[PDB]
Order: sequence, then C-alpha cells, then structure tokens
Amino acid sequence: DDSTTKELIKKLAEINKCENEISAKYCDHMIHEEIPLKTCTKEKTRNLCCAVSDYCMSYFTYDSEEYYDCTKREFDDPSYTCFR
Ligand SMILES: [Ca+2]
Repeated sequence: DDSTTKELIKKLAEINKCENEISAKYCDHMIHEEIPLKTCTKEKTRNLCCAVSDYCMSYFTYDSEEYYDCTKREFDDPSYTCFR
C-alpha cells in the first residue's frame, strides 16, 4: 500500500542511490525534462527518482506500460516534496 511504497522508496533512495545504470539514465532524462529541480538538491532528487525506477522495475519490465504507470504515479504524487 501507499505508506509501504513511500517508505521502501525513501529507504532505497538513501541506501541504493543511483547505483543501477538503467535507472540512473532514465532519471537523468526525467530531471532534465519531467521533474523540476527547485526544492531539493540535484543529488537528492536524482536519488529519489532512481529509487522510484528501481522499485517499479522490481515489479514490472523496464519500459513496459506498467513500469511507465508506476514511475509516473510516484513522480506525479504531490507529497514528494522533491518532485513538486
Ligand atoms: Ca544532497
């Protein structure tokens, strides 16, 4: 559920950062285009993005509809202060 997802995501962000190449590249694109940098450092925002991607990739195939939906849902959630 949402509480669990957000906790996993924040912890992965702290622990894993952007150590996964595929997520790092996706997130480099997202920061450039789709996610504003204004509220948090570039590093913090990127690491949270990479966590979103790794979390979603743990359920769904990279670049599948479900993966895109899952990552967008988190990026669009106004409660992520770094993404807003
Ligand atoms: Ca930082």
